[PDB]
Amino acid sequence: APATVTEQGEDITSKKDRGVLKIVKRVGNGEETPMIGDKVYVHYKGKLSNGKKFDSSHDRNEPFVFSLGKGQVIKAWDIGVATMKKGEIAHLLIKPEYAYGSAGSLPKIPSNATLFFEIELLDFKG
Ligand SMILES: COc1ccc(CC[C@H]2OC(=O)[C@@H]3CCCCN3C(=O)[C@@H](C3CCCCC3)c3cc(OC)c(c(OC)c3)OCCOc3cccc2c3)cc1OC
Repeated sequence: APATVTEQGEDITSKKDRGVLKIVKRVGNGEETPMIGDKVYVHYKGKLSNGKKFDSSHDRNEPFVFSLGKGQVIKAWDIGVATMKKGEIAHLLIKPEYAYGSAGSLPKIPSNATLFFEIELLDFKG
């Protein structure tokens, strides 16, 4: 799955340095995508592509909530979720420069960590 994005994934970085690659796995409704400051509701699965940690919001039987484009998540999420429609599910492969960089985030993330996410956008509100 990490390797499929590497092949077919769209580069959605401004720089166009392939730091955030994205495939749509399920198409959402309408055309509308969230705006900066929108409250965003998602389920996700994430892992360290070359690593031994796996996290899912489904574990905690409730959606992950955050405010879009306000630094509250890694760069990739602010860039990635911004491009998603209500009910869309997308896959993201993310180089470390758009995640936790060379520092990582001991304990859960190491240095130079490449991240993969499956994200489902449930809802967003202004
Ligand atoms: C510039 O450096 C940073 C940029 C952003 C952040 C905020 C971390 C943020 O988490 C995330 O952005 C992403 C996507 C949003 C949900 C969870 N996230 C994760 O990366 C997970 C990882 C993803 C798979 C590997 C192991 C768990 C992930 C899950 C985690 O457990 C729920 C987790 C975590 O902490 C680093 C990452 O630790 C608990 C914190 O939960 C939150 C809550 C709000 C936002 C996030 C996590 C910290 C930074 O430095 C440390």
